[PDB]
Amino acid sequence: MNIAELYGKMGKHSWRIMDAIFKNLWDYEYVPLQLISSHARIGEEKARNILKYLSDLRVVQNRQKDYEGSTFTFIGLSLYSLHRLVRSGKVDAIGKLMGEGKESAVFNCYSEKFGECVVKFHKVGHTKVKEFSVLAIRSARNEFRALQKLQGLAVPKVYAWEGNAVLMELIDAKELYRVRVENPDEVLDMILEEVAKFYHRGIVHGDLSQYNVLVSEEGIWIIDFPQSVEVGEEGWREILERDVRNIITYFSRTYRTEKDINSAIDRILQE
Ligand SMILES: Nc1ncnc2c1ncn2[C@@H]1O[C@H](COP(=O)(O)OP(=O)(O)OP(=O)(O)O)[C@@H](O)[C@H]1O
Ligand SMILES: [Mn+2]
Ligand SMILES: [Mn+2]
Repeated sequence: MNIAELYGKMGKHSWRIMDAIFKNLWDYEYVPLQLISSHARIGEEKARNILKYLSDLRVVQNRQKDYEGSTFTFIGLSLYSLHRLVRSGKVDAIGKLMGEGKESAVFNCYSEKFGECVVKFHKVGHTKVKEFSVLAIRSARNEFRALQKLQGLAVPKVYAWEGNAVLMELIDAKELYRVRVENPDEVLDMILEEVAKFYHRGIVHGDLSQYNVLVSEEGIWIIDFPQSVEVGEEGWREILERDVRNIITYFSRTYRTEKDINSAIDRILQE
């Protein structure tokens, strides 16, 4: 279904059931029916009926293998997170899907307070044994905190975070990947200067690339922070080096810009 239509099918008991799942995600991936029922203050038979219908609408996934338990689907977690944004008065209407990939779905929306914005719903974690709701939620929260810390720099203004959703400014600009520039050396230098300012604020982007820089005749913006780290966190320096190396390499291949990677890293790091 489309997200606005899905929202309109939800009654107050539906939201209560979703609240109950959300508040127990830290303890269980599949929240047991008994806990959903007791938290929602809804009888178990009724609770089960609501969860069946929510599964039919692709909002929850129910499993029975070891016990009767439920969790959100991506659609469901996004819907619930949207509901939190609406209830907090930060969003008035969800609008059209802007784009969706393996990592997120980004929707247009309108806010009386914030104007025409975007809400980005996080699909995946961006995190130990090296071999999903709490991880998508952690991605959203980390992105929100990074954007807060960087306010006043060339990033979107950030407005709210709930669940897997981050509400922020719509940037009218396209990915660098898609835009041929005639002053590539200047554009690269502006990106590197922004990286330096992030670092001064104690933030490393962690996925700097041609897909995460937006450009217009007006300037550049940098987006996409769920994988960001604080300076001091394990591997932060190598992660920063990678950001600098990757963006320089992009410019090297695309424009044959000559920029020394080691010097660029050292300049950033010294002050
Ligand atoms: N504030 C915004 N303004 C305009 N377009 C945006 C904005 N945020 C995201 N987009 C568009 O949506 C696309 C996907 O967003 P983004 O790169 O932030 O996340 P992602 O890589 O899909 O997922 P994740 O959050 O897990 O990294 C962007 O490449 C961009 O084109
Ligand atoms: Mn991205
Ligand atoms: Mn990403």
